Amino acid sequence: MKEIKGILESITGFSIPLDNGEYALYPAGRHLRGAIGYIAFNLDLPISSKFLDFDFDDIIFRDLLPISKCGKIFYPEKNSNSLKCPSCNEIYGSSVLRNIMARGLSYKEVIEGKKYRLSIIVKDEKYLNEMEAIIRYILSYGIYLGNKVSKGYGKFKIKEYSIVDILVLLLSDAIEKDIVFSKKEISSSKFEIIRKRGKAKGDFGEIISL
RNA sequence: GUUAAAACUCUUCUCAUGCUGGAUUCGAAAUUAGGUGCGCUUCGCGUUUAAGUC
Repeated sequence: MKEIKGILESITGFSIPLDNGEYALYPAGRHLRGAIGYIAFNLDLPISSKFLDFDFDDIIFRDLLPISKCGKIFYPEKNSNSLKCPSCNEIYGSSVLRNIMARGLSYKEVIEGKKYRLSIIVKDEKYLNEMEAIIRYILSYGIYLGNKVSKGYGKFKIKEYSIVDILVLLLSDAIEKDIVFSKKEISSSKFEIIRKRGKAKGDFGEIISL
């Protein structure tokens, strides 16, 4: 199940609403899966159909946790959204969230130029082959995660990526917190905000050991 | 195949008001309207009257 680990760089700042006034310091892998499925359907590819069901564990999309300055990745706090990396502290917190208003449009947004980790593990090898093609599309062109994406909010650019085979605390929340998503298909324009109750972090279902 | 898309941080408002390139310094220092040229040329103070007289 060789994987691909890369460094996402925010050329433009992002914003992602977690509802009830909540916002995220880092983008979730659900957005990476959504954008990758959109450009796979733009490529008119087989992987698009694999993405089209919104239920395909063939490739596991991990969350785009921020790569720390000296630490590897910021680890979640118990019963909190604060992110702390092991090497030093670098508490991402709510500092990157800044309130903004746009001709009456009030909302919040994240500082660009902070690094983000990426890891997509493709079990099937043919899935890996289409993964390296759509990952070359992520490498040369850009990846877009968040809301007001078409305005440009959420531009992401790969710097350092290696296709490395991948060899407990839940790094990402696993389906009680409500990680809400939607399958907004191009043909099936039905928008389904599914509020999956699940265990939060600090304790794309994935876990990270010590 | 992102709680997504769907929304231009937009409209109004002149770097403007005061302050003179002004002050000081003479176009004068040197040079003679000088050099050449005869107021010359033509025209006789002539004409008239006895030193008479007793």
